[PDB]
Amino acid sequence: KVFGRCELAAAMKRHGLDNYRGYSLGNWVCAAKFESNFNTQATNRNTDGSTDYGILQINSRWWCNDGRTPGSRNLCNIPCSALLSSDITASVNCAKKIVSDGNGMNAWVAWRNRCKGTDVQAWIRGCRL
Ligand SMILES: [Cl-]
Ligand SMILES: [Cl-]
Ligand code: NA
Ligand code: NA
Repeated sequence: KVFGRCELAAAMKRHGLDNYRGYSLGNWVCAAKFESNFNTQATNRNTDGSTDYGILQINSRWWCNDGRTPGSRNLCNIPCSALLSSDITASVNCAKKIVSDGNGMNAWVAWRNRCKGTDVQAWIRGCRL
């Protein structure tokens, strides 16, 4: 599924991400835009052999099991394919574990480079929330 901007904002709000660990909703929407272009089916392979999955591009070296990343942890205890669903619940629940691990949203390279320090409220402007 490819989400609309306000549709995703609303879905993330219902799932408890607005101000989760102090990150306002616009941060999560901005990160999704530049990680996946709001496409739940997005996958990208990394140089080390791991792969990133879903709307928030969660990596198989630490967070999920894809059966092909040797030595990986599955810290979210989920197959990586569950992260590609039109239902964002599994991605959101895993993202909450990631953002709580010490480095906040700096875990997402595109957030650090394209959202951090910008007017992220613009990503939810106009939405009925
Ligand atoms: Cl915001
Ligand atoms: Cl980047
Ligand atoms: Na929309
Ligand atoms: Na893994």
